[PDB]
Amino acid sequence: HMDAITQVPVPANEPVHDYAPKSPERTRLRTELASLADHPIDLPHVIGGRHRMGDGERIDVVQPHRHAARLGTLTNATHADAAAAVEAAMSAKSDWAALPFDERAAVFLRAADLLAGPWREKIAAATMLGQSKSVYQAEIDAVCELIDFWRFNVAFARQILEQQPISGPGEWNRIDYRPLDGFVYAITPFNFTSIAGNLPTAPALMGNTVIWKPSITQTLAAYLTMQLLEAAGLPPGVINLVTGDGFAVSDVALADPRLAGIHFTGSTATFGHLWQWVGTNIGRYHSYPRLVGETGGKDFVVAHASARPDVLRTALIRGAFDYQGQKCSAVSRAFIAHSVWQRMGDELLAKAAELRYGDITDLSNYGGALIDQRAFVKNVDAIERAKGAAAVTVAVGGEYDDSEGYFVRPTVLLSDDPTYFGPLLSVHVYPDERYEQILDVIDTGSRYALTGAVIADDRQAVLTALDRLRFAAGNFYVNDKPTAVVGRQPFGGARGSDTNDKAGSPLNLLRWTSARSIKETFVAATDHIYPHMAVD
Amino acid sequence: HMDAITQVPVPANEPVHDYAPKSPERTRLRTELASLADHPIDLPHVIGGRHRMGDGERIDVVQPHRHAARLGTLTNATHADAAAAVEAAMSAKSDWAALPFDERAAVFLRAADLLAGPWREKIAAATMLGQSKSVYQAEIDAVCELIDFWRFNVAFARQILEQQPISGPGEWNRIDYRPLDGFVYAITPFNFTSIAGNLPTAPALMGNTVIWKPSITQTLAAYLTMQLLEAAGLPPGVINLVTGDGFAVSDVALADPRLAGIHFTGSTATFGHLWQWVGTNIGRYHSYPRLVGETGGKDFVVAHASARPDVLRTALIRGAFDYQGQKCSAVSRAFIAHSVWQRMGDELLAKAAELRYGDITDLSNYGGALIDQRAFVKNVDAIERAKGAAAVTVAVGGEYDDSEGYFVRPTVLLSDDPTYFGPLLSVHVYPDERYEQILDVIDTGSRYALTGAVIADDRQAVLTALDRLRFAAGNFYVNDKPTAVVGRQPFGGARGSDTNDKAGSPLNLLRWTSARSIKETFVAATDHIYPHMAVD
Repeated sequence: HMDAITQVPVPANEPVHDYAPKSPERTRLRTELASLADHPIDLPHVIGGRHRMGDGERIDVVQPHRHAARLGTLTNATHADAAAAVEAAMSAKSDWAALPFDERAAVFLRAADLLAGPWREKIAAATMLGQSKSVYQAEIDAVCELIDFWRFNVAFARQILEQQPISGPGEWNRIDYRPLDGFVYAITPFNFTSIAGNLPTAPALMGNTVIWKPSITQTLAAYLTMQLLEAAGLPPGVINLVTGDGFAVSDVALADPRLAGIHFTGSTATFGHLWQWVGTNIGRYHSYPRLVGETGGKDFVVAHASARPDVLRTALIRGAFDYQGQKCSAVSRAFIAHSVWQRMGDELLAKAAELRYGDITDLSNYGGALIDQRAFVKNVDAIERAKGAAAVTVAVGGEYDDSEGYFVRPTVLLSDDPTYFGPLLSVHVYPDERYEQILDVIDTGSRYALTGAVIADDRQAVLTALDRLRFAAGNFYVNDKPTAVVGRQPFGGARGSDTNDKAGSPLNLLRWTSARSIKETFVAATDHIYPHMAVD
Repeated sequence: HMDAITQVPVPANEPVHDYAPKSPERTRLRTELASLADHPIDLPHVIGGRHRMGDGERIDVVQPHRHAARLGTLTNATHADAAAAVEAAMSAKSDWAALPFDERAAVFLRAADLLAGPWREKIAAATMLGQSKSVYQAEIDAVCELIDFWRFNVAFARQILEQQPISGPGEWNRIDYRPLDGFVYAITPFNFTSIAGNLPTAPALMGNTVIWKPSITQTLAAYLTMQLLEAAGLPPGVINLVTGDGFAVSDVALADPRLAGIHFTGSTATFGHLWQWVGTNIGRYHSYPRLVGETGGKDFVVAHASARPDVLRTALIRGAFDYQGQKCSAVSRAFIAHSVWQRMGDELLAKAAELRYGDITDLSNYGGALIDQRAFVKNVDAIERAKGAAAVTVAVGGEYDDSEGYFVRPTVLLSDDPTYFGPLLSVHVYPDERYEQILDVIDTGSRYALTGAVIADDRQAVLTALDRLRFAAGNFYVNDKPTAVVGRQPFGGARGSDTNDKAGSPLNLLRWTSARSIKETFVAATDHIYPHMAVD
């Protein structure tokens, strides 16, 4: 019980550890890698706080960079598993929604500190092993970004709660940010353990309960994230983790009239299917279900003649080849001025040829393998089309081999013509004086453009890019790679999309509330007659 | 050209004039009433700044309280009219979007001052004549609320523009609030000239262009609102007014791939149809169309035994019978403690019997007539069912006559059982000690509950209501009628709805933007190798 107007702690971005050779975090990390790799586990559903395998098909979760080494085994959620998860959520709702905001918020603040200290290398290592991330890719995602989501969302939520109306003479107006009426269904992708953890927790923070269907290949880190939340004090049933491919989960969840929302990040196909199904079942729902999320895109970089060669080269390598090109937004297409290409083209090809992809438990590797067979098969396909296509030459890489892991080499293609996820970069070399025409082409070809960059020291060039490409991409970068930290690079989304409300601003959290106005009038009228009515 | 970080003027609610007998605004108002009533006009489409009648069916717009007296005549928009309106919008876009925010904002600030002074009684009178509003109902809507929308939206927009991200060391992050990519389609209802004007102008403010299809019976005030905006400097084609029933407009607009959004306020049926059509055509649109709006609901009032009788009586009269029960949210259902009913029941019935509905050019009348024949017919129907129903008694009123105007008398019904737009109030008298059970019943019967009130001096009672009915209604009032001024009673919406983004907060304006992040890095990496990669 309390008489207070409280403040939350002030958030700041969690520092990124380097895991350099003499560093203690590197030691701790090795212990965790071994411990997860040597001791594979069951990966169960977590329903109403009960950890339980179910009766559906058993599916192994392995190291993509070494697919014979198993990490755990999960069961594909059945209809009964899903139903139980929905009921556990509905059943925890009332006690969770009744906790004051500060107590709900403490759960996520505590989770963030646990992740920052004692659980840090455990969660990073699980992300490395199951998703094939280098320790760098893991630290910025499973650690820092997830910590920042939790600490910043607590702060964004608190800021929201104090957005209050004007009170005129004689009255008091107030706004109450209620949670939604039923359960929220969260569906998370493979490539980010931060997103996976944020999607179900952001709505939880606001007083909602959740079913969470993580991606199969991310399930080791998802399960450890669940345990972490439990250790932070998350009450049983507020978030309920169902494993597998999600088909039997959606069957149940999209048919329940209590579905209040879906929080999704993944492919546009999957999003479209969800969107259709909800539309088809719209008559059954107590509330209009809120569909909130994010899909992919591919990214361009334009280099002007005034671009720095070393900056461009680096931006292209990291941008195309960090996490094997599997970030929600990897550089696929680069457009480089001819004279910049003369200065850095060979070095780019040379460094890509030397770039080491392998087992990420060897920390000298730049990166790992693709996530699974499907991904491998899509990349082989794309490389063989590129070999067959007249419009395109394989300048470096193009090799692949799935016998140890799902490995595809960093590949650079030269295309003459300026018109999936994987380590493929297409480069088009354009004559210096055609800068602006290249900006038009990009603009004209920009349907699923998520991010863009310009590399240019020249201020006029930068401004022309910012201008002409204003509507060609939702996030635009200058003299760096186009690939986003909480609090710093919010919003975006692909061209034509309705995604200002995605993870990373207060707008996302509002989607998990239904605000009401409350007006008290102190001395209201006691005669209904109005002044204009008097005679005469 | 400018070097400045500017501020907008600070908004405050426009004061409501009383039009009392000696007042100069009353004189001015009479001049305007005569001038509009004596000189009926053509009511044309306004497309690309050209005022033009079209070739569709001619439809008279009359005084509902005196339907033989015509006010103007419009033409039902054809497909060609609609197409021309779309093209005029697309064609004005580029110059409007390129105006700096302050210049776009000046248009609406200027409009607001014109409305507040020289155009004031002209727009109020047009709202009185065509929509059958008393001068009070007109002043709070066509004048004050519309002025407040414009001045507060300019201020909300400015607040939005300064929501900016954190910049870490070595970088500069910024957010750009872009307009949307195609045109916005605004569709406005009969009962508020403020809403009618706000729906197309709010997105305009953010840099968008618009087609506006006002309701037939509101078209006189809509057309004068268009002229007002022209006088304030709104460039031709930024908003394009098409008259009629909207069918041929929707045919064209929902089939155009450039449709970026719909801004709607009206019935749920109409909303549902729009929503289906857009869903059906979703594959044709360049952008995902944003559907933003508001629908109706009906309102409850609960009186606790501790309620003030004079306050309750007044709240019920005004709440049920202001604007003939045709506000988006009129009181329909009241639940009154038995001992409060003993003290004020007869007076309520007596005052409702004496309440004067008539020609609103007679300023002694409380109110006017229903809006049109359909409305009249729905109310006759509802009164005849109430006569036929066992569950319900007509205690006062129930009379109707459409021979001069569409007049229905204030009607109070007593229902024994606690389970359209018009002047009908249903009253259920419950025993004092069953307060909380009545709160459950209300909660249980609350699908399309838009607002609620409690009348109670007792603080425990008030708090119990706020609690138990937390999720039963989106706007809740204490010791007043449940019927909202800009800046003071935002948000709300009906139960289960997704309408935090409705007119009256900054959230609405964000819906008419697509924010992008822009990051400049000053000294980006020139080596792609990461620290963890060093040996050993």
